[PDB]
Amino acid sequence: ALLRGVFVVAAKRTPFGAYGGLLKDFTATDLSEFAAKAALSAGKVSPETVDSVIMGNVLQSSSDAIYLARHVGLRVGIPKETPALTINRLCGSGFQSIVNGCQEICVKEAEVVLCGGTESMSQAPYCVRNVRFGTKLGSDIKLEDSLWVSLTDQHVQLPMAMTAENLAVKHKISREECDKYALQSQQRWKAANDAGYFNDEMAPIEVKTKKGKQTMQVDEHARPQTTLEQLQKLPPVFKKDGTVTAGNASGVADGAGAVIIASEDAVKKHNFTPLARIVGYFVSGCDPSIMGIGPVPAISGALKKAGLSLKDMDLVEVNEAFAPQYLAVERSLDLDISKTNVNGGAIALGHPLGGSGSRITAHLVHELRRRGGKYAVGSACIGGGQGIAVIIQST
Amino acid sequence: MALLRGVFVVAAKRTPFGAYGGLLKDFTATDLSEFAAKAALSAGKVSPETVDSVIMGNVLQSSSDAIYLARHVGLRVGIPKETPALTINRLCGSGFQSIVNGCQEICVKEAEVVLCGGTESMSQAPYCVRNVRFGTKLGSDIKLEDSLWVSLTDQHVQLPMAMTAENLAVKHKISREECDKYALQSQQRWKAANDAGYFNDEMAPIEVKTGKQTMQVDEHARPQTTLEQLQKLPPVFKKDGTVTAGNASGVADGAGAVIIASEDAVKKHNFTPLARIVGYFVSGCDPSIMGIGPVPAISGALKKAGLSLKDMDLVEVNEAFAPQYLAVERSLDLDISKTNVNGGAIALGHPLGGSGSRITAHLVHELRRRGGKYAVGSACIGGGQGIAVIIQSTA
Repeated sequence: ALLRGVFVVAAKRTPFGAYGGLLKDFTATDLSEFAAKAALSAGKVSPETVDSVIMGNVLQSSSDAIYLARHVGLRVGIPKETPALTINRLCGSGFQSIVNGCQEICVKEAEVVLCGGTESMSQAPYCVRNVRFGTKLGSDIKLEDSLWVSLTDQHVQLPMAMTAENLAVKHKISREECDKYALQSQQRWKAANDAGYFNDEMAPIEVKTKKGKQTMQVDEHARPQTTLEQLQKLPPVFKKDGTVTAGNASGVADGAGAVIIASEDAVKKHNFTPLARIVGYFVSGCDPSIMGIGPVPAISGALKKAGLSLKDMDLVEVNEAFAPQYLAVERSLDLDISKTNVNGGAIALGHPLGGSGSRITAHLVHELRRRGGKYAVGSACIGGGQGIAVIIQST
Repeated sequence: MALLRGVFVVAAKRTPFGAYGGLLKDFTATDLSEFAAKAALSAGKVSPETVDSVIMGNVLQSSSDAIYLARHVGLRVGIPKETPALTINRLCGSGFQSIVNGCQEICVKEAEVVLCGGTESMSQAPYCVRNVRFGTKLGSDIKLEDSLWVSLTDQHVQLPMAMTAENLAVKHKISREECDKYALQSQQRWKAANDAGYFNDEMAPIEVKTGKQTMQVDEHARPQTTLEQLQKLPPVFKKDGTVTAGNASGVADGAGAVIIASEDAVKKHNFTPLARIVGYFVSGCDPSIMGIGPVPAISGALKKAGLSLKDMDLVEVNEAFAPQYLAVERSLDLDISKTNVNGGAIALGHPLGGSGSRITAHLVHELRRRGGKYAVGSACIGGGQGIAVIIQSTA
């Protein structure tokens, strides 16, 4: 039960770029700026009204990274007196920014919070470690790929994909079932995109092509000519006879979102248009070896706190990190597929780590309204063994 | 604006601070945070099973496991896997900010007991190779970019941190001589306090290699410093400037851990409280003079707590640069006999994420040693912010 009412007054997200694709030259700061500017504009929220900036970002991937939230705030015209915070709850960061914004409003340290999520995975650097203070002749120094090493949880020494294979084994999910889920995500993404279901949320970006400047407004990672036959032919990537392939895992990607939230007092004072109310949220830890299950206790705990049941949810979103991971969650919670990831997910449009939770939230806000539904919950598993969920109510 | 629930410090520890390339260089920021957290758990007789949330400040990701930091710390020190873990970045203020986030969580009843730390390994800051994933142009000038060095410039205003301090020196008419005398005083105060045992209760000693020895003294300090030696140093960034290597804080390695608890938790678990958190405040300011952050931060925090500067028995203003500190002292008319009484970052260094945790932990213990009632700790924040936290000693 939130101590004060907290309302979403704007929600936008960039198109998601493929790894090395159309957005590769924009930093995570840049992408976040683009989403935030679009949100301010779409909500007719004056920057002057923003009291706090909170950005989710996981992997620092530019020379200006440590300043990310502050630079976004300043670039979009929010006053210099407004403070700025960057947070990291890995894959859940896009949802977490909103959770921190809710807390600030609820203890009356803010009235209006810009809560975003962003990631540029294309920009993840190579790191040279241990050479500041001399080297030993004959040592084995790496140009370490900061992205690749970050996709292994060194506490349990598992790649994220292997934590998904664990769930495939535990929940009896076959390779065939994973590929069918992947196909459905592609189909759903395609249907939704072509129907306009991403129009209200989309923050188009001007990009360079060999054809000159163009407006990017469609997700680049999506593969709308996918067939089950093609997916069946892909080899498992991490495990012999495993379930996880390049076709049924989420892609590495670039992207951002921005959700602006406000107290009731602020909505009235500034004549904002509330689009949803934040009803509840929950963060839980879980076993790092099966981190993909995070959404199970996170959704359950959030529902419990809000006094709601899964049957009350018109929409559920569970971030598609890996098909077998998602399917495990579907089976554990007995989710109704007709109301879950209805417009595709990260298998189709990618998983920019910090950005996915902002996109999911922004999508739920607009899609819940489009359907005339009452409640939705968005969630993500989190590398290292956490989960997060946020429940919204249409206004 | 009182905290919605009482929040009490039940443990506060911090590691010795290591010099750049010094005694702690092989320990990751995760390692240092683990050490401080383990020392705090022990000092407060807090069972790891009682901790509901782990929040760690860390600024510059400097190890291959960095994105998982808070989660790994929590798991390594025995906190249950169900307890969630967040890493936050408000640059130089991060060590104070972790505590502020913990207060918020307790106040909205999402936690009862929070482990709130701050950590940095600046020795491990990598060199980054950028823009080589997707091909290079023959004749491009690829750098092994020093991630630390580039992070010490705010690219929004294109100023090294030291140049923002020169701006304050010009604005407030602070001479080079006055900066060097402030620096000498910090070295003298550090030395007197260390030898008197005033860092004993806070210190979380670490076993290091030399054979094995116990490190329990700050390594950056230069206790034979003289005004003449300082007078000979050249200004580093500005012709005839005030900032030198001798009167700026040093790059360093270190961490701290503060455990906070609700009143209910203190009573339920029979904790003995060391201080109560009375208030805090975060403010933005002009990035070109970011060092002035503590002025609105302290003023705002005092306002919210219903206190005045005269009520403070101790004030801490992180010593990022002597002229930056002196600009704060002048703007608020601080009493030097109650401000940075036991030295600061000029003497013992500024591990970005760790300084705010050390300051807090130092105030908790030093306030009790003096028999005082209130103290406020603060830091300027690169990019143009300030943070302050006020404590009250508790019987």
